[PDB]
Amino acid sequence: SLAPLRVGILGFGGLGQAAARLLAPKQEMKLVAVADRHGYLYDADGIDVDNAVQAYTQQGSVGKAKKGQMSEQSIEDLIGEGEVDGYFLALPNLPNTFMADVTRQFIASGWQGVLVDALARTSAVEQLITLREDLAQAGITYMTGCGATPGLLTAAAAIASQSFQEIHQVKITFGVGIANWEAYRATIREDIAHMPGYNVDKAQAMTDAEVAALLDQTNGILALEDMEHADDIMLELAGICHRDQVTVGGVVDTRNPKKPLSTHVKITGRTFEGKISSHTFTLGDETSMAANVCGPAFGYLKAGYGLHRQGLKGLFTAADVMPKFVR
Amino acid sequence: SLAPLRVGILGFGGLGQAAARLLAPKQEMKLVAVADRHGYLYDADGIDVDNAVQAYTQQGSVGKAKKGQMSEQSIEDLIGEGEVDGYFLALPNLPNTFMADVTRQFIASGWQGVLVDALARTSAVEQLITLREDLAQAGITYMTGCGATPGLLTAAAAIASQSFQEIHQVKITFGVGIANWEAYRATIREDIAHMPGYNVDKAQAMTDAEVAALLDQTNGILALEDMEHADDIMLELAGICHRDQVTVGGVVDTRNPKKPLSTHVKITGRTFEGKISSHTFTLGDETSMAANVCGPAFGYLKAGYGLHRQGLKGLFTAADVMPKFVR
Ligand SMILES: NC(=O)c1ccc[n+]([C@@H]2O[C@H](COP(=O)([O-])OP(=O)(O)OC[C@H]3O[C@@H](n4cnc5c(N)ncnc54)[C@H](O)[C@@H]3O)[C@@H](O)[C@H]2O)c1
Ligand SMILES: NC(=O)c1ccc[n+]([C@@H]2O[C@H](COP(=O)([O-])OP(=O)(O)OC[C@H]3O[C@@H](n4cnc5c(N)ncnc54)[C@H](O)[C@@H]3O)[C@@H](O)[C@H]2O)c1
Ligand SMILES: C[C@@H](N)[C@H](CCCCCC(=O)O)CC(=O)O
Ligand SMILES: C[C@@H](N)[C@H](CCCCCC(=O)O)CC(=O)O
Repeated sequence: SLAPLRVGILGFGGLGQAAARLLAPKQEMKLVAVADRHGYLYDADGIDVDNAVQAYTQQGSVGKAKKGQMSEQSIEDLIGEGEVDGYFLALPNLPNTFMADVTRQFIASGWQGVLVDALARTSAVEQLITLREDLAQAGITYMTGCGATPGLLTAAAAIASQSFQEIHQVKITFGVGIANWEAYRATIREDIAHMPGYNVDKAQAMTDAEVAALLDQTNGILALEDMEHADDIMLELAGICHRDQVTVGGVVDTRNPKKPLSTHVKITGRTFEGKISSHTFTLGDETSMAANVCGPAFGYLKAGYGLHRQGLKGLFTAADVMPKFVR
Repeated sequence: SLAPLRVGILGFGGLGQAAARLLAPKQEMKLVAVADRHGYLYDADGIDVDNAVQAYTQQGSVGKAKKGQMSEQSIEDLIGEGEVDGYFLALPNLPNTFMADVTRQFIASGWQGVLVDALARTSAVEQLITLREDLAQAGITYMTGCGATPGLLTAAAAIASQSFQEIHQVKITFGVGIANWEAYRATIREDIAHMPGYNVDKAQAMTDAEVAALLDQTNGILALEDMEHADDIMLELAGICHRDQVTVGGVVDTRNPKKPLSTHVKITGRTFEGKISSHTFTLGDETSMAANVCGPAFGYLKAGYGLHRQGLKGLFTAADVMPKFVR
């Protein structure tokens, strides 16, 4: 509260906006920086969040806000100008290489500090693994898969694993309730890509009408099984189990602000007594996706600052570190 | 497996013996050292666990084993002789000052490395807090409350808290099934002290007959509510909630190797959207107390080594650190 972390959000959609509302009441963390595709907003006194959302929703960028600046290289521009201790990357991974590219920008920028993502795909995370040395060398502490899943649920699994001699499966079943699907376009596009008939490239090309059409077949309900989720590699990287033992599935109701099922992770293992058993970590039906994603993200930004401060640089997952409650 | 942690166990009761069985199949960790009240056993090739248990059970000390040495200052002696990277303190906290005293021994010993306890009482932990600077200065990384509760459940709570703006309660309800109460004498004596009619001093003085008599009133079933559990201060120390928001209760069936209820922690908070909700982390009914205690203990020894290695010394709780799966 005397020396507060100055933090930025890149991307101002469902997650970016929700991140900004979540940081509003904090005293240890101050939102100084937001960027979207076409513009950015910096204010070392703290972002008027209501104004940044008004600007974004009605004029299509935060660059159109009281303090905003338009730019077709918003993040590139914001990096040089902004005195910022850590950024949350609330961005799409469209294409599957985009997060890595922005991270490359940050590496080349010379900039030092903490980065956090809520990256979902094993493949997207592997691209970030590509950069783990570069990351260390540029003096960046990078916290990857630090949302809900990956993130909170992965970390719960890493903690639960401690009871066992060998891990057998980590099963994630998530439920999401959103009032309409446009609230989290990329989240829902990235979901449709996981589906049987589809991929990343197809999902990207699809029109808002084609998405509503698909959704309409099932009354707004995406059932997703064995999705390509980075929970798998993070748990492997922590040496808890092989990625093949990690399985991620769920149900998105896109016409319903209420969760269609209780999000839970089941951790199955054999104890040193040769008994086989399962721990269950279940989320409260009234913890929203945004809460379950952005809450851990900033806890991981803080833990990441902890690590940065004792000169720890490189790539950490939600599985590797205890996030620190942000006040 | 090339460079394995050499670890010791102080105390060879229910937990100490179970610790030794748990470390048997590990390749990253080698049991080199065990101490009980009257003797100790060192063997830098690894303890024959079956022999140490035979010696203890039938001749009353591990000092009576193939390699053993009798001593009425077993731990004092074992410290000087033993090349050991980390110790698990499987000891009673009778009297409520005993853990602190042994820790003082370790401080005065000059010895460097990692210590772990499964300490249960807020008061016992406060005594260890007394020593946090001494601990740092002697070059010891000390992991306190790193069993089941405190420990695993506390850590699960710290992770679950991340979804929330404010924490309202952490409620722990534990179930324990043991075939007879003498398996974990001090555990059960420490329990009876928490009870309404009793205290530490009374519990200590009580005879094995007086304990069986008490237990016999309720057919071997201790119901315990609002116990003085260090979960409370650890969560406060991690700045997640005030100790008064943390509440620990449970049921020990002392005539039943099956859990009388499913151990769980409920974490209640308000999200940034002003919604109030609860996460639940439940343990599998076939994870034993020993598994749920010793598994996290050694995960925390390893994490503690991690911290020691980057020159981090002092007092950490299960709430402050991600334990590392031991292989
Ligand atoms: N880990 C988890 O638990 C978790 C959960 C949900 C979503 N996610 C992921 O989080 C990401 C964000 O999803 P969302 O629903 O907030 O997305 P969204 O489509 O609602 O918003 C994307 C935002 O990115 C902005 N942006 C900023 N700079 C950009 C640039 N240079 N190019 C393109 N867009 C730019 C856009 O303007 C837009 O505001 C997705 O990839 C999603 O899969 C992770
Ligand atoms: N954190 C948790 O989840 C958790 C759970 C269960 C028990 N515990 C705690 O763990 C502790 C161990 O309980 P237990 O059931 O293994 O105890 P126990 O009574 O079965 O064994 C105690 C052992 O301490 C040994 N010991 C070694 N050196 C000693 C010395 N100098 N003085 C006295 N005894 C000495 C005794 O010889 C004996 O082997 C208790 O304090 C208990 O409350 C914690
Ligand atoms: C966007 C959804 N399809 C997933 C939701 C994970 C968060 C939900 C957990 C909860 O709040 O219960 C996350 C993802 O897919 O990356
Ligand atoms: C000994 C008992 N009275 C408690 C049991 C905590 C571990 C049980 C959790 C479980 O395995 O379900 C621990 C304690 O009291 O310190």
